[PDB]
Amino acid sequence: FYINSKYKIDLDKIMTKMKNKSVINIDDVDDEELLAILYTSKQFEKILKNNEDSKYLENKVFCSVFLEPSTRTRCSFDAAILKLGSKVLNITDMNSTSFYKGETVEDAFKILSTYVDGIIYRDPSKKNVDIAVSSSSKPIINAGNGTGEHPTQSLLDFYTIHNYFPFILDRNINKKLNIAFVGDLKNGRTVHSLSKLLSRYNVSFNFVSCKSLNIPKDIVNTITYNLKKNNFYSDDSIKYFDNLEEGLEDVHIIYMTRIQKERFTDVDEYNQYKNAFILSNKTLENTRDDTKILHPLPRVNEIKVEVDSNPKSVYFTQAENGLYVRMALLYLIFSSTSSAWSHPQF
Amino acid sequence: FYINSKYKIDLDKIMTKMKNKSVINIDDVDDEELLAILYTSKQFEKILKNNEDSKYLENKVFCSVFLEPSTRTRCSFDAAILKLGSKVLNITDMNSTSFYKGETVEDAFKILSTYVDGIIYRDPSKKNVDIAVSSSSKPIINAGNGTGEHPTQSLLDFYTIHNYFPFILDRNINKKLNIAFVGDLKNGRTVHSLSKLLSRYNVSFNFVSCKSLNIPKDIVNTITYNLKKNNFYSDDSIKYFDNLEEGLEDVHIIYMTRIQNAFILSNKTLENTRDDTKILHPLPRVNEIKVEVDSNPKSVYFTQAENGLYVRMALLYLIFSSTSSAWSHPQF
Amino acid sequence: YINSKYKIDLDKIMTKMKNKSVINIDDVDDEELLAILYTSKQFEKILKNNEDSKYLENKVFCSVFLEPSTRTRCSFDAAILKLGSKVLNITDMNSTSFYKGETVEDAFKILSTYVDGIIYRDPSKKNVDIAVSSSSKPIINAGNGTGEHPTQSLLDFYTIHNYFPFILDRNINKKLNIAFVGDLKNGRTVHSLSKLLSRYNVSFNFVSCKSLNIPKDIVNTITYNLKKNNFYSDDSIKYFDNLEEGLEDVHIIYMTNAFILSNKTLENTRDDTKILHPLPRVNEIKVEVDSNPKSVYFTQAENGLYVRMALLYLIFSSTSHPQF
Ligand SMILES: NCCCc1ccccc1
Ligand SMILES: NCCCc1ccccc1
Ligand SMILES: NCCCc1ccccc1
Ligand code: NA
Repeated sequence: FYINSKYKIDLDKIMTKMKNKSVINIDDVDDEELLAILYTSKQFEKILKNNEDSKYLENKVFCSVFLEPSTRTRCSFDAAILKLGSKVLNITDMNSTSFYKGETVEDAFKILSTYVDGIIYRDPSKKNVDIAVSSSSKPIINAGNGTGEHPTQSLLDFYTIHNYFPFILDRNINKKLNIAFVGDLKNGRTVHSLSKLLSRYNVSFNFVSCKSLNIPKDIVNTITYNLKKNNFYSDDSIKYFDNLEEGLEDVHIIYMTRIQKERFTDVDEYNQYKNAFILSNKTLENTRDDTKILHPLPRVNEIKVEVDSNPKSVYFTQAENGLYVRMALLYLIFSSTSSAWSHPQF
Repeated sequence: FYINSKYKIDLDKIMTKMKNKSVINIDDVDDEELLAILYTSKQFEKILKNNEDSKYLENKVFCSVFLEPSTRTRCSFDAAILKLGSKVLNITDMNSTSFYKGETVEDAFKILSTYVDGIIYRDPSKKNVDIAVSSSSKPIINAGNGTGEHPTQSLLDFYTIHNYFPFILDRNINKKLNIAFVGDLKNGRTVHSLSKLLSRYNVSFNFVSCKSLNIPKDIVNTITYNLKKNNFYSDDSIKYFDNLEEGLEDVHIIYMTRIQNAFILSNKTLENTRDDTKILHPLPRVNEIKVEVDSNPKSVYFTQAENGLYVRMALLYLIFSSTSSAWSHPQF
Repeated sequence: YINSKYKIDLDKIMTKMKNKSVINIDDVDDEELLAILYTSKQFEKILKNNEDSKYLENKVFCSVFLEPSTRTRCSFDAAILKLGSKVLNITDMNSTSFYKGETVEDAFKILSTYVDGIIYRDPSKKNVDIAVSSSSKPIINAGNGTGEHPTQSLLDFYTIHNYFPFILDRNINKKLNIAFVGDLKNGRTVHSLSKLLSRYNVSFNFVSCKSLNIPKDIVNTITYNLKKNNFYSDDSIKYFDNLEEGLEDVHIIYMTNAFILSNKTLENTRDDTKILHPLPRVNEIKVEVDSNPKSVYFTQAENGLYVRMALLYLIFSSTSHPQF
């Protein structure tokens, strides 16, 4: 097994280590696990795009527990399970209060855990996902909590970037990736998580925002510590801009965030913020020719429909890639055992 | 090697044309396709009634999107998918506003379309289903919208009628089917759709209604155009009545509707009908049909609802099958 | 096919259980209870050894839950899916909004044409019986407001039989002593289990604050059933208002404030005592007990998987049996 046809992947060895691992945080994924996820993820991409058998995990039964509406993420996990050939029982359209009708998180996960092979859990509370992990006799995949932990979003963001700039794996001092994060860097937690993971590689960061909504010093410290550990830190590593014109020069990746209306003092600030950072074909004319545009979605006005037609636009391929990356993670974690002949290979 | 009464079906040829067809409107189904749906539909009826292997479409993953409560139709589509051996992901008990959460229908179907092989979509908005079809990289089956497009209801209504009156396929000047539509002909959109399909054959129509609630001239014109194309139109093709005793004489089919005291079906009302008369109702009923009639052999509305399973299985098989061989098709 | 001592004709018992509807624990006779316990154990051992569990593929069920009972719903879904079958779900609706002015008769006459069987939970007693008379397919009652909950009763019994297998023997010399603690008036899981336990050689301690004691209705049924098997005595049914007396010489404690279970309260019970609770608990059992080896309430919940798989297998199969 090979990735970038350069890095050799012992999926037997890496699956033995990943067996029944719970994935709460992007920090629960090390270098060799990230390689295994990217290789396996690509095999699912190529098998599904060629209309081939995808049933690499058949005999499993999951429970999906979504205690807030996040239909896109929920359907993405259901599709991955179902396309792998396994089965799922769904708990949706409930919250914390209505689902845990008094009963403790501990008791609830101790019970449900005896019914199934694993649990997909989305809950705005960060408390609950950690209680779930300590009470469950089965692996949990965090599909998102209010600490901004969303490992599969982070994983799928990375897979998308690696697809166009495979050198980001190399940790080569001469092959640096430059990325701009645009919009609400304070509340865009998908930025926080992806930044942390990108930070493990040779990466420079443009943080494009309007003071009130800047990246937290929290995440800048983590980025800095991680670049220093790999001797990729310089005074050029992290740059700050309040405008696209400067923000978007010499970056391989533009990652747009949600600018939600509920986040300003009024609709005054909002429309003066939205339309400031709105992405046009005009805004993109002075970017690199190889620039790729990511957005975790849903996009509202952040990106005008005209950009969907620009070849540098890949946000929908990004969403699509979530299927392959969730299939890969499930296969690696829940596969009963490993022989080499069993593994997805196109 | 595939026949419906006496007409030979090239199911291979018809499936090549139907592959990844989106079915929004009854008019998306032509003669050859309607025959394929009726043959396939009958095969599933006979396979399920004899407790036989049903799994003619495994390996497929669907999304069902119901943005209004339509539990019976939803369960019917889920049962068809599951009994064919495929799998489905459900989005229900949400509305337009609460599901799209401000995001565009275009974006939503462009994404969901990448997760699955096909989408079942029910939405009161007619706008949304057509946007979904233009934005989706996969086939859509309309499970109902507020334009009164409901192709599988129309298809299942037709399968039920053909089951008792197979001559409706013959387009024989001497073998005419007479049907009475009773109740709210203005708002009963299942009448509108079925009329349009029946209209392609040798059929006479009794439209039995209130005053405020008669069939719209829109539908009468479509019936007339379609009868004229096959030279089955006469001044006796379309008749109007305000009462059952006249409404229900010499009609092979009675099709009752949701009439939200004068258009109530009794055993008494049915004494003046033909012996071979069959009674349809898309359901749910309230008082339009008295529980008495559920015991009358002419009553087939529950077999009709049952037939929804076989017809939705047939349509999913014909659209989503990833096949090459005649031998692989249901042939029990 | 044996339970060590009793030989089971699973072929013969499945022929009689085929397409049986299960509403009430009284719909299950001796032979059927044996088949459910044998089959239940086979699925326990197959799942604990990570073996193929797909003994009922090719079926499609509908699950209709018209009140929140998420644990019970998920338990049934897991059983169906682990058997290899499929299910279509109707949940997070109630009676009013589900039967949108349409009759239960029409609803079940239609839905029953779409699927091989129906799991139905509804607080109304009326509705489950209408559903059974109007359905062309078998119904499993997952709970109604008459306190009929056969699979809870079945799973309670399997749990007890697991530690005290002699409860099957109807041996005058091998008696099981059980204490039911808490709200015996409203705890309908007590009523149903009492009725089933009553068919065997069992003595009952009813521990409550009087206002909430077991209804005379249930005591009469316990007495009729003990008399039919000549296990009734003046010691068959005792009443207490306190644990220290309540919990002496009882093989089973079944929990449903002086009725709160501590490690302290458990010190003067038998060494073989096992603690059941249908769950969810609040304070009736302190988290400290969850660490006591007598504590088996979570194994009990777990056993609901094996027992619902067994019941679905026995009713909907068309037959090679689960073994080993
Ligand atoms: N909150 C928006 C949900 C719409 C959607 C569902 C599944 C996939 C893509 C979009
Ligand atoms: N709100 C009406 C639901 C009744 C019904 C459910 C499923 C199938 C047939 C009828
Ligand atoms: N009383 C809250 C229900 C929580 C639960 C869900 C599924 C399985 C077990 C418990
Ligand atoms: Na499902």
